[PDB]
Amino acid sequence: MKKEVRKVRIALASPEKIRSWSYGEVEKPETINYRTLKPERDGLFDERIFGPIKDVRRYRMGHIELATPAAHIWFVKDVPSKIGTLLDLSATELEQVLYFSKYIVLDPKGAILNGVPVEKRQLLTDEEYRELRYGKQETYPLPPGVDALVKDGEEVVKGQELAPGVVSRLDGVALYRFPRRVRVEYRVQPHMNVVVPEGARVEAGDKIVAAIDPEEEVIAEAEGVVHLHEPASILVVKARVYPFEDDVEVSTGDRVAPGDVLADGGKVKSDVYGRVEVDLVRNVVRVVESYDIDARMGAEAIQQLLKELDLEALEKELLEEMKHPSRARRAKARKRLEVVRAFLDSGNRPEWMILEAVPVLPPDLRPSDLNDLYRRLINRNNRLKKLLAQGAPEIIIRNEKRMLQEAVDALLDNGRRGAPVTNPGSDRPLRSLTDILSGKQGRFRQNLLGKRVDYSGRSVIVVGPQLKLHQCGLPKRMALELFKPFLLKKMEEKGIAPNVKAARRMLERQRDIKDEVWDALEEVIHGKVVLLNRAPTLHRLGIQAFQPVLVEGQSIQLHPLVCEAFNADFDGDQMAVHVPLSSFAQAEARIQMLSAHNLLSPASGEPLAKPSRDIILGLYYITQVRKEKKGAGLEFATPEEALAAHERGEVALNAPIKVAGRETSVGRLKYVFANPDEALLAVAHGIVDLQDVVTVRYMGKRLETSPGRILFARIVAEAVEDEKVAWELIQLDVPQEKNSLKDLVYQAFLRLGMEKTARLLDALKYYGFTFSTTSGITIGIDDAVIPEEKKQYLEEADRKLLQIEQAYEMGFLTDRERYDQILQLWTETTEKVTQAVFKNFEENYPFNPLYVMAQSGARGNPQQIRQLCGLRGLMQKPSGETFEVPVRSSFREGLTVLEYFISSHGARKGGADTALRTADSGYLTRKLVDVTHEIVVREADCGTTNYISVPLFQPDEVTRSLRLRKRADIEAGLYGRVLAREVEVLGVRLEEGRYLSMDDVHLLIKAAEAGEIQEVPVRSPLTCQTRYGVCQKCYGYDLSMARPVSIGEAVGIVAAQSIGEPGTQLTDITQGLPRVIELFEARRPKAKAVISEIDGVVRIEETEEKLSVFVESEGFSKEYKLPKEARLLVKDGDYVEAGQPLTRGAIDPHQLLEAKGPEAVERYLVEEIQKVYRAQGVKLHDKHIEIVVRQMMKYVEVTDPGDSRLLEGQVLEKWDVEALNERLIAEGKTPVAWKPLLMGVTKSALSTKSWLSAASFQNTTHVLTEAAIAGKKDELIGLKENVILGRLIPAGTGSDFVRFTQVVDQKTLKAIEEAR
DNA sequence: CCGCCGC
RNA sequence: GCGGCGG
Ligand SMILES: [Mg+2]
Ligand SMILES: [Zn+2]
Repeated sequence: MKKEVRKVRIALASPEKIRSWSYGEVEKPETINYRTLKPERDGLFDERIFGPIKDVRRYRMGHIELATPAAHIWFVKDVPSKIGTLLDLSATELEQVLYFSKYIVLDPKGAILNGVPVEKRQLLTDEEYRELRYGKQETYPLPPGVDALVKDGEEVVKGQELAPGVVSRLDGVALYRFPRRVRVEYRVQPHMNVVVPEGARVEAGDKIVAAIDPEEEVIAEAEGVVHLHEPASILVVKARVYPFEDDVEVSTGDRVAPGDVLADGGKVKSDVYGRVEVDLVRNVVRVVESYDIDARMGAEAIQQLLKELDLEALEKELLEEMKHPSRARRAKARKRLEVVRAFLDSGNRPEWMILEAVPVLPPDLRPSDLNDLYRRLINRNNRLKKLLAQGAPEIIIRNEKRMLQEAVDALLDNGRRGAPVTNPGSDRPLRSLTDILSGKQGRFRQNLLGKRVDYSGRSVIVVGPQLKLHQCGLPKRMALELFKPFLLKKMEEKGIAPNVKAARRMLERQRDIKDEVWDALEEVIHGKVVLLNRAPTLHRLGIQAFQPVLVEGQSIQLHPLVCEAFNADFDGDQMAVHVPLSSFAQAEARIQMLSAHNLLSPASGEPLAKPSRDIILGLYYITQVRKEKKGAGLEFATPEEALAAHERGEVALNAPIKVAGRETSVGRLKYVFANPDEALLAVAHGIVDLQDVVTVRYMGKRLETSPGRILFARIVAEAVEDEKVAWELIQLDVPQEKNSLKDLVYQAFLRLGMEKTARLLDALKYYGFTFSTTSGITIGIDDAVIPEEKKQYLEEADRKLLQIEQAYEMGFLTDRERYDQILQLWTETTEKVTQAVFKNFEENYPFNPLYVMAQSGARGNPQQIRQLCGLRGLMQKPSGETFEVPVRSSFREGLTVLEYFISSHGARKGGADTALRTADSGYLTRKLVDVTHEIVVREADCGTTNYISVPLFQPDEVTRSLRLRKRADIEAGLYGRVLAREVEVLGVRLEEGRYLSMDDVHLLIKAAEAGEIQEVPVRSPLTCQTRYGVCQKCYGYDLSMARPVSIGEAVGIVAAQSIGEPGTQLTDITQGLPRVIELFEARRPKAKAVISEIDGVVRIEETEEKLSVFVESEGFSKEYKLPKEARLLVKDGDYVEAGQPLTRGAIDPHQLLEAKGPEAVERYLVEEIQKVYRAQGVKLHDKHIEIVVRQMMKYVEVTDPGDSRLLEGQVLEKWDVEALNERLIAEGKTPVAWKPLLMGVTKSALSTKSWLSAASFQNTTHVLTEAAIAGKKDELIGLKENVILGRLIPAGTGSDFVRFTQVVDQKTLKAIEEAR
């Protein structure tokens, strides 16, 4: 029935749906009422609209029905106005003009021009809209007793002086009201009225003007004409004049258009649209330029526009505009077409971009900030409803819509336009909905950045020698609290307590609880495990799971071998501990997370459970053999009187129990041990020391090895029961060094299994330690022995220094030469003394404490040893130039005053370096994670076989000469890989797909030595077909384990980690972290080296303030300008492939991508990256640098369209889907030509397809804005995005591959058949 | 990087 | 957010 949430979708909200999720409508602004905490009704906190205040309430919504529309600030103020782009109004300036309603908008038709044709959609000032839209008859009053220079309705021109002090502003028709005077070529009082029109012809019998007094009223005479001159005032009308001779039309006030009849039948017709004024004072019909029109205001004006905009229409319109016009206008349309598409495409239409119904967030979600703003809206939205039914005066209506539109923006996003402040008290912007979603600590960034855990604890860690990697020492007292609930129950299970509350009080104040509470706890923890965490959590091993074994005190006992995993020593470091609550959590915790199960490092296939100093120390001292004094003749190799004599000479004081006597030193002649045990007992009785050379009969051979060695054999053969397989993997021919053991571990892992190895580790751990204590090794000032030759070599070098001095005091050597030669003097002299001290220990004190420590993988480093016994000699000055004088002393002897001071400089520079390099906070582990945090393993052997050939030989360093890449590096590229195609090499058939093990990579190397293979066909992430993910055959052998990678493993992570941790130690040409940042980030490095874009041969032109390297061949040469200060190493003559270093130093990815191609950029990056870690000791598998780098080119540009336009940057694979189904399923081969794009790691992240993820880093506004328009459906895949859901991650156990697995019992299975 | 201690 | 220490 109910279904797992697999897809999430963001779409626009229909006002109908707003009512849909809605429960009641908040109708009033009453926050809190004192009388009863009980909510005051129908404001915000009412319970019907949201729900019951007592014991699903904070899950319902209410809506406020806005009077006149307002809009979403999110869709209007985002950089690219989603509405401004779509509608085509000024994208950023025009909107604001009418969004609040101050300015006007236009509709169906205007035929008249203010000066230009009618504006289909534009807006004009109210004065001008009123002037011609509704017409504009404009008056011009006149001073009393003043005559005019224009008649009744005489045509007037704009700017003319109607009188001395008055002038007109418009052309059209100038109306005159009254004749205070009239001229008559052959004065009218208030009650007088002119019967005669404009300059009308007159006759004698014709009354002109009349009034009340029939007596003395204007009476015509002999041919008079009319010229009226004294108008009280003149009102000008924006109208045309149409004189008529006979009749007229409908009436004065009606509307007319061009053509419509005015008078005299169909003779005098109108020419413009306008109102009618049938004036008979001039016997003419003026049609004022005033026809109706329509237009609305503010959020309302766009609401209309949006509703009519027929996407389809503009879609087609843009289609034409797009591919036909020059790049200047086509580009604008293109960006405009996507939006249009998005809407139509997804369906959910754009008209909703307007707010008419503001959805109210639930009452329990917000217990204050947002409420103050909600009240504002409510108020104005309400004050407005009232201001509409009471009386609607315009100026107020608008002024109100404004404020309203402002408020609606507040609750959504404050600041975009001014900032709202709670009245006097704090000039602080009230946190609006947007502010609550973005920012460093917002809500989208909340689900990811982290938080504190229940069932946690932390304490100081202490070493627990006896403890096995399996377990961990945890303080009972801590466990008590940690496992409190689990304990309570078990308490009732056992009579200790009657109920839970009782068990609790029982632990509330009581001091011990003795054995019984303890018996219970220790019982509850039985097989459960907890996790442990170390300070900076760098790699997956930063947290391991252990079985807790309760202990006394405060500290937490940790296993020694895991001390390497978590960078953790015992000088006070503290670790945190957690508890897996779910039986599922517990499972994974102890299965795939326990310590003993994660032996190998995800970084390199090398072990991480490597025995450390102490263990090694012990193990070595016990396997070493001794050599003494050869008093004489060592020939028993043949004489029998040599067995007897040399054996009695031994009984004497002449021949030692360990003499250089080829076949056998008397030491072997004397003691011959049958059974293996036989040997050790003799030891235990004092006959033989462990380190003595004796003879011993083993399974099938008479072996000449010491007790110690043999004992070691047993220990291992005991750790793992298969005794034969034991000696098959150990070498008792040399003392056990950190490496001989390293390799033993690794071998054991591959050979006997995981857990069995764990057993051996503990084994070694135990013995190593014991033997360590009894061996009797300690340091004493005399233990640091100074070589007798030191006094020699220093003297030899000293005199030698005088020669160099006398040589300059003569003038032979330059000031510089002097210096360089002296350094050389010491640089060699010091190295001389180095091997000397060691030579003295090797020959005279084989068992020197200081020495033995160093040799054995235990502790100490050759370079250090030298600072004790030999001498630390060259310490550099402040800047960098090393000192001229060396530090002649050793630490054994008193390091002198100055020598110390001088040495100081270096120690300080090193400290500074460790600072800024440490605090970088695994910055790279951060960015790496950002671009690989979505990579996971879900598959079925991806079918696409496009492989990467791993090179077995390295080019030039000394010059052109093919070499065999170092053992290390070759491993790095081939270990745990899967062969793309089969390859017969030295007699063996290495099938296809086979995952080449270490041995198999040794083979290939040994073969390259002979000369049978130069490259290697192998599967890799760099060429995986699975869009989002990588499959089994492509990733490879590496796992925490050694067998092939299990599908469902968070490789993205794992790779990011393995690359980040190391970054902590990477502090002309420039490198280190910066080279790593420069490399992951496609950039133009300091020392750029001009790559050759054309592949031909080379030729130069010497000197001349500039040199020039020219790649020329068929007909053209790509000119390369190499500054007079550049270092070029390709010479006048031979060939140069595309993207080959023409200059010396670093290279620029972009260029190299263009010239050579992608398969080269990738391989460049990978290797150029490794280059730094390699030189820093770090050994990480190429796999990981690959996974990352691949993502750096998962996007490509478009040059030949089919669906979307060609200026886009979209996911590479998403195009392999389009092209595949455009040629395959649906015909019409519209090839989608693209261009591979090398985006930077950071930008790859930035623009990562899923919106959820974007909402996290960049800007939450833009991200959601765009994802809004195109109803985006976030296909839930990737750790980040799915983290927010709070759902099980798509990786790990969440792996779609196994998240669904069923367990049954043959009893219930046949039982389902019983149901059938 | 995480943990604490204090205006 | 400022200062001090620890890994
Ligand atoms: Mg430490
Ligand atoms: Zn693949």
